[PDB]
Amino acid sequence: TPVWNDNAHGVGSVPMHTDLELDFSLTSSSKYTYRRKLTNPLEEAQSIDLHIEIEEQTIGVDVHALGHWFDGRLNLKTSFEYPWHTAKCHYERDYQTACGLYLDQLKPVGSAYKIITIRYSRRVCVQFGEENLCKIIDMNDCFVSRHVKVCIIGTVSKFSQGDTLLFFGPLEGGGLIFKHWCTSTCQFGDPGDIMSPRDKGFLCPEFPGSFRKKPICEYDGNMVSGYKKVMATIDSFQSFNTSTMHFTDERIEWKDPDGMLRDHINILVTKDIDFDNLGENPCKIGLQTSSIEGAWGSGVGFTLTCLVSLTECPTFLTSIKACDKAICYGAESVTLTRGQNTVKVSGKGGHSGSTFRCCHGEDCSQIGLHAAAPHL
Amino acid sequence: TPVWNDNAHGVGSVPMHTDLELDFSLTSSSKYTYRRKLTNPLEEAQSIDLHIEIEEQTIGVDVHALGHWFDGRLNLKTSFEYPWHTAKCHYERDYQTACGLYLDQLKPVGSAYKIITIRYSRRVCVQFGEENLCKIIDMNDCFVSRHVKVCIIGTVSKFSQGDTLLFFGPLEGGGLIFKHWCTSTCQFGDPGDIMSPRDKGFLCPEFPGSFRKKPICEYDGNMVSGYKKVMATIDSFQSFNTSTMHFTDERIEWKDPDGMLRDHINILVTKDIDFDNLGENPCKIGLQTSSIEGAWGSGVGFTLTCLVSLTECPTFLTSIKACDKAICYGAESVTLTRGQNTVKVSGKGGHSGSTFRCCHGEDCSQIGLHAAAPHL
Amino acid sequence: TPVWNDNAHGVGSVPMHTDLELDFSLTSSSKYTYRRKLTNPLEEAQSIDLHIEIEEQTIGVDVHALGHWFDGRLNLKTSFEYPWHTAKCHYERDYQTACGLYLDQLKPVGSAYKIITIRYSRRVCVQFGEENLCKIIDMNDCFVSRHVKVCIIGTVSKFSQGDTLLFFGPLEGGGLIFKHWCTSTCQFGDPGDIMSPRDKGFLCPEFPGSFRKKPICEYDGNMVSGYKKVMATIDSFQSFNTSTMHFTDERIEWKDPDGMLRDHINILVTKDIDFDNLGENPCKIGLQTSSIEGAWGSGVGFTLTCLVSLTECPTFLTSIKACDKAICYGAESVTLTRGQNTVKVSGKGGHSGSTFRCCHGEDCSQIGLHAAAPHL
Ligand SMILES: *[C@@H]1O[C@H](CO[C@H]2O[C@@H](C)[C@@H](O)[C@@H](O)[C@@H]2O)[C@@H](O[C@@H]2O[C@H](CO)[C@@H](O)[C@H](O)[C@H]2NC(C)=O)[C@H](O)[C@H]1NC(C)=O
Ligand SMILES: *[C@@H]1O[C@H](CO[C@H]2O[C@@H](C)[C@@H](O)[C@@H](O)[C@@H]2O)[C@@H](O[C@@H]2O[C@H](CO)[C@@H](O)[C@H](O)[C@H]2NC(C)=O)[C@H](O)[C@H]1NC(C)=O
Ligand SMILES: *[C@@H]1O[C@H](CO[C@H]2O[C@@H](C)[C@@H](O)[C@@H](O)[C@@H]2O)[C@@H](O[C@@H]2O[C@H](CO)[C@@H](O)[C@H](O)[C@H]2NC(C)=O)[C@H](O)[C@H]1NC(C)=O
Ligand SMILES: [K+]
Ligand SMILES: [K+]
Ligand SMILES: [K+]
Ligand code: NA
Repeated sequence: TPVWNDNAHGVGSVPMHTDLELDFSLTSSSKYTYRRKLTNPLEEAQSIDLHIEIEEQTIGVDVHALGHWFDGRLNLKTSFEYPWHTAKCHYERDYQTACGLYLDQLKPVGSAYKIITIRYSRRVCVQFGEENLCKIIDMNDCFVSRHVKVCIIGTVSKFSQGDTLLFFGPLEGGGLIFKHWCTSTCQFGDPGDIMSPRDKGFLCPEFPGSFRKKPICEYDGNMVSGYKKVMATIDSFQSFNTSTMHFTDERIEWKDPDGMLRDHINILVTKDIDFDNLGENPCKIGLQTSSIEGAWGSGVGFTLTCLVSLTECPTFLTSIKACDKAICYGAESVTLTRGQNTVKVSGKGGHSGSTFRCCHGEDCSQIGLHAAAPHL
Repeated sequence: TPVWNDNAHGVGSVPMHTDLELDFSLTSSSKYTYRRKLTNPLEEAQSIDLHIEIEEQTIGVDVHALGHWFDGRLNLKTSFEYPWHTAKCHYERDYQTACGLYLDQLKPVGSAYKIITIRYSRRVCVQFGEENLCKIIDMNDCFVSRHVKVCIIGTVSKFSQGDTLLFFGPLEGGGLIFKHWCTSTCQFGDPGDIMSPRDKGFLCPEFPGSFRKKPICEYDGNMVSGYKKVMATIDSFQSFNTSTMHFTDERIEWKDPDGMLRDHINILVTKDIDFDNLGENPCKIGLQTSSIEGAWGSGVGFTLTCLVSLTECPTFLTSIKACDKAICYGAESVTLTRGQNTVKVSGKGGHSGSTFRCCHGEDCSQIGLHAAAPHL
Repeated sequence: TPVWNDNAHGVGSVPMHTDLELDFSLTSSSKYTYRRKLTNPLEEAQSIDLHIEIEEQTIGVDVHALGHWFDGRLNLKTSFEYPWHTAKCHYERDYQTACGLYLDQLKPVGSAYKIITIRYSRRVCVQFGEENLCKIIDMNDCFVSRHVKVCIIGTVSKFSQGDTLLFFGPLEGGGLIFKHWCTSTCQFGDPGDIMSPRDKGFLCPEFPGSFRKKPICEYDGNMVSGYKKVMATIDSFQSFNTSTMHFTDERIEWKDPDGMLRDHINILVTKDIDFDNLGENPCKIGLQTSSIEGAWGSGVGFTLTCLVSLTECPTFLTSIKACDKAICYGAESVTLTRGQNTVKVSGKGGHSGSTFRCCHGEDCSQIGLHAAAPHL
């Protein structure tokens, strides 16, 4: 007969038995503080200190680092080993008189990152009497305690999965969003045309045009680099700004200082009688990894297989997560049955050093597994 | 003086005269159950069974089926009727010595679908005493009854109108999202380059390169198929997973098992005094279709013209919908006047067998009209 | 010790001391009216007229006007000054016999606009007794008064920054959304291929193909205009409809009549004891501009530097905005310190005549500054 479920983050309340509601739209890039002494209706000399601190909205973006975009010049040469053979990016036609194209005057202009996942959050700290609790609350999730609920509801449409972020300088400060960075076909002149994915090695663009032998060679395709073409119409692209940036491997976090954006905050307080925590349950979970497949740094992602032991309940509807170092990369909602369970969790993100663990709530397995590299 | 309006789905309440509030963030891919006996404040022996069941979030996507994407090999031949003339996809230059390109070793690799409309919903069932009511509630809509309101608020940014969904296998399980599938220009090498829209008939890609007569012909454009180019950088594309998929003509429904996504649920209950239903009204509507124009399976859509009779009110602000088989494809907000009204409803989606009806609430006209086919 | 903050738009309430809550999902394209006489619990003969009017959702889009898209025919000519030299858009090869391509039969087919910023709002008017106040409330913001709070929460995903809107006719009524309008590379056949940014002057597309001398010239690249290619697959593109359109320089406002879209409205009323306004503060701000850099009509945007004087508080967490004529284009959240402050505000949008002012709340500096033109 029981059907325990902890996927509901929130409370049941009797509106007569609640003491304070705060409900407001908050600038995303602003913190908020509330301090009050809760006092009994003139009846008694017993007061409770309430102290709420909501931190500025943070964005966390799981990315694949694409390396550096380059500017360069396309050079045409006529011969009759090509004189230009040491150039990494080249194109040739033999007449049997050799025509060649090669890229030179290469210069890195920026660092590019492919967006895999976008998540917004606020750190929320609540002191109620001698209780003090801080939690990072995802947008569209809730902080739940015995006497205080804090829910954050919002929407942002600035970034999308698949977008490519370009940072030109030591770009704290800001960057550009590209919605059409070249992937499966890179032609000279495209955004993303000339890349170096790591220290060495260029991924060269295609040169779709034709040679002509005139004996002076000509090439009739585009001769302008993607960097120059983008700069020539730079106002066509969307900038964004950043503050207190934190790059880690395959992840970027920052606070967006765009003060036109807002989210909704609801705070409900009950002074005497505790809230009914809708996720309360007696079920106990043990976790370990079994296997993994797929890749980090990949829009396709990975799948972590977990062995999950349920005791103290016949069944338990919950979520098993793939996490490492308190960042979670995936979750699977599942009705567990008493005893052993096998649960597959699909995730995306992470880096070569990530060990993806099976987690429930704030509890994780003792070890995690490494996923494979992308773009092999 | 009256200005009746049923476009508000919700209730007016006196917060002193409400008995229970449930407010929580729910994993999108999870159901939720609440069961309680509502009992009078120790005053009386009269209790009310409350039973709420909220089903997992479902996505419904109106699509245009694009048929199958193919892999193939581009073959070059020299002649001096072309030997390769039976190939459906070809390109030739005459020297007067004929150079030809043709596609062969064709193989379907997946089924593609263009997104026209995305909508999320949850089925919500409420029993209050001997009252039992179930309704499919769209995200950002509300379940309204005399004693219980259930509102769902949320946002998802995974899919967008215009995206193309590719299913490789018998793909329940999952697929890929393409944001740049070729439409007005398909060149060999693009995602979507080689399509068969129906059983027979290829839509061939362009071959933008040039022939050279060397006498051996050469072609200096791209020789790698779109499938191979995409597979070579597959980690650049976004996967999604599915569960309990339901394909119908020009529509796909499933439950997304991504447990990182959440939505917000608010449940308000009044035990004694009924809620004020904000859409309550005495107005009565009769409906029939008059005409239609435009297309099913189309991002441009159709327009259904309805003849709508209003009685028992001088005016009535409401919505007239275009629906068939309990799926709605469009709605027009309108202030009707007593007597006959002509209302145009813009819609998108549906298939060749759809008969789009004029509807108000859960009431529809006796017949609907067929829209025209797209891509003629 | 004080930490004043007006970035919270909302109220603190005691749920026992609140008299009425309205909570509902409203058709976006519908207005809503509520009228009630608030009367004391049978105790007294003193009533309060409440009158709330919520107007239909409006979209406001800051854009860059791109001018007109054209259809045309690509003509091939052989010579042996080119006979076709007066054509603005042309391409030639000399054999030393001259081959030329030129565009002719040009006709404007529509007006194009690049989306820079999208914002939705509703005008909300509240009369409570002899108090009457109207305000334009942004989606995800709140109307706050002593006795009434109105919050709007919603999400829409129809338009995105970077999209290009095309209006074919005198297009009130509607238009098309393009997600891939050509920017840094325009080739003949692309959406956006042939543009005239202003009265005169074409921005000509590239012709990526090759000439051949056969002596009759041939050109082996695409010969079909972007307009014809898009029309041939028009159902692949997304239409939208409009009502009561208002074009101004670099801005379009309208009401979207799509009645499938909804947003959430919450109205809270307290009859006796005032709400605690969470943004209440004694701080006083003076403002003037100092300098500006960057551009109007640009996805990259501008930065307005403001000199902001704070008195009556040691510190004040607030937002400084860049606005003109009651439209705001940017905001910066900032903790001001007593005395003079320098605050940089990043913004986007506006036009050549805009004078961007430093603003706080509904108060603005006496003059604003002009930003520079885009696309120089
Ligand atoms: C969720 O989706 C993953 C992803 O794999 C799928 O990706 C789609 C884009 C499409 O290409 C489809 O053909 C492909 O299977 C599924 O994982 C995959 O499962 C297959 C079959 O067991 C394995 O051969 C793959 O190695 C495996 N890949 C990864 C990265 O795990 C997964 O089955 C599916 N369901 C769940 C519950 O995660
Ligand atoms: C809502 O928009 C439709 C769509 O038609 C418009 O589509 C735009 C993309 C653009 O191309 C514009 O030029 C075009 O009119 C409107 O319906 C169309 O109306 C015209 C004029 O009466 C008819 O000739 C078309 O056949 C008709 N098409 C369809 C599919 O109905 C419609 O008028 C507009 N308004 C409403 C209230 O629906
Ligand atoms: C917010 O971003 C703007 C935009 O400028 C940046 O745009 C990025 C897309 C990228 O190209 C980056 O290299 C570039 O700086 C910043 O304004 C710029 O600041 C620099 C340095 O002072 C000036 O040289 C520019 O003229 C200036 N441009 C504009 C339009 O103002 C700005 O510093 C940054 N921070 C804030 C708080 O606005
Ligand atoms: K080539
Ligand atoms: K060609
Ligand atoms: K060319
Ligand atoms: Na060529």
